[PDB]
Amino acid sequence: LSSEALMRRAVSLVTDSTSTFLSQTTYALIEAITEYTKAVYTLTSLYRQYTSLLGKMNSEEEDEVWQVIIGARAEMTSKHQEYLKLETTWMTAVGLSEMAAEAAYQTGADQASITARNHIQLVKLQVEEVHQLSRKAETKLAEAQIEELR
Amino acid sequence: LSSEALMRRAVSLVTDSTSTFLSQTTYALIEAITEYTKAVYTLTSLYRQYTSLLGKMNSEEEDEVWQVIIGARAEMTSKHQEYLKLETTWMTAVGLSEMAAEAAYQTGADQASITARNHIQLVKLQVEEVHQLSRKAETKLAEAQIEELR
Repeated sequence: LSSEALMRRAVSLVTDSTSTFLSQTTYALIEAITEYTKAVYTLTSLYRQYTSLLGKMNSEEEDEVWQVIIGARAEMTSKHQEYLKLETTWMTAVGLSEMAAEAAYQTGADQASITARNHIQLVKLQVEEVHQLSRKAETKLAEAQIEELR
Repeated sequence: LSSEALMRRAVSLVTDSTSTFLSQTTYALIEAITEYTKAVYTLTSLYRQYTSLLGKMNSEEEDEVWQVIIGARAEMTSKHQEYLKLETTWMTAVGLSEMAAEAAYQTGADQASITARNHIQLVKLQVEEVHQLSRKAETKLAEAQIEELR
C-alpha cells in the first residue's frame, strides 16, 4: 500500500524466498543430525554384537573389527568436525530466523509470533535433550576407545 | 510424553487465525477481482477510445484527447507498477507450495500433504482465474480487432 507498506511487501517477498531457503537448510540440518545419531547408534550396535559374540573370534571378524576401529578413529575426527560445522550452520539458520522474525514483527503478525515462541521453546527443549544424548554417545565412544588399552 | 496436545493447541490458534484469514481473504478476493476487472476494462476502454474515435470531433478536442492519451498512459503505467510484483509473489508462492508438498510427502503427513497439494492447486486456480478473466477480455479484444479489420 503505502511506502512503508510497500517496503513491508518487498521484505515479505524477500523473507518468503529466504524462508524457503531456511526451511530447506533446517530440514537438511535435522536430517543430518538424525543421520549423525543413527550412524553412531549403528556403530555402537555393531560393536555390542561383536562383544556379545565374544569367545569365537576369527580372522575375518577380527579384521572387520580392526577396520571398524580405524574407521571409528576417522569417524571420531569427522564427527567432531561435522558437529562444529553443524553448530555453525544452526547458528546461521538461527540468525536467518531472527531476521525473518524481525521482518514479521515489523509486519504485525501476532498469532505467528506466539506460535513461533511456543515452537522455539519446544524445539529448544528437544534439541537440548537430543544434542546432550548425542554428545554423551561420542563421549562414551571416546572413553571406551581410551580404556581399550586395559 | 507426546507433543500431540502441544500441536493441538498450536494448530487451534492457527486454525482460528486462518478462519479469520479465510473470511478476510474472501472479502479481499472480492476486492481484488473487482479491482482487476476494473483495471482490465480501463485498459480496453482506453484502447477503444484510442482506436475508434479519431477524427470525428473538432481540432480542440483532438488535442484534448491526445493529451488525455499521454497523461492516462503515464498514470496507467504508474498504477500498473503494482502488478509487476504480483507475478513475482505468485512465483514465490508456487515455489513455496511445491516445497511444502514435497516436504509433506517426505515426512509422510497425509493431511499436510493433501493440504499442500490443494494449496498449490487452489492458489494456481485463483491466480489463473483472475488472469483468465483478464485474458478472456484480451481475447475478446483480439476477436473484436480481427472482426473489425475484416
